[PDB]
Amino acid sequence: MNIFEMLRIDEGLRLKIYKDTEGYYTIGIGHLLTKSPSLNAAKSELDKAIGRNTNGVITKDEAEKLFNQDVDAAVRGILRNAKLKPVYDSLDAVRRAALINMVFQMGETGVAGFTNSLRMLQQKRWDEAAVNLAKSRWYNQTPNRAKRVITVFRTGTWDAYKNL
Ligand SMILES: [Cl-]
Ligand SMILES: [Cl-]
Repeated sequence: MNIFEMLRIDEGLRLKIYKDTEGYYTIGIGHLLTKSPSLNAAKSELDKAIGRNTNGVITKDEAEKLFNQDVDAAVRGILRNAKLKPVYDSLDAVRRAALINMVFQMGETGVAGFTNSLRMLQQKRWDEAAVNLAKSRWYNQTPNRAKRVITVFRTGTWDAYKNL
């Protein structure tokens, strides 16, 4: 298992514009297009992202390309963030994947906000960080996905994703 396979499981793959869990226009593998309520604005951001007149539909190759860009950006956002970088550097390879997943979902800003949890992860207090991560809107709104990510932080293994 790896970060790409992990996120492909959590986000799924859709080739036509759809609405995410928050009701925002998205496409591909969890690629947020716009927070705006307008489908046109969404089609416009899609075309600009792909570089062609899409008609709200993309191919698999195009979806994967946005995905690759998005994972790359997630990583870079972590390494440039004063609060995230040190956590990420302190973690083992499996747990780093869990942090990337959170950033991909909620953005760097969002994750950097989990101050207490971050400190606990940095300290390697797994069970305690897991309980603290669960006390969040994130966990209450997307519980199955949050449980998966939290279990990875708790155990350092990919067991939570094996079966899916
Ligand atoms: Cl883009
Ligand atoms: Cl969920």
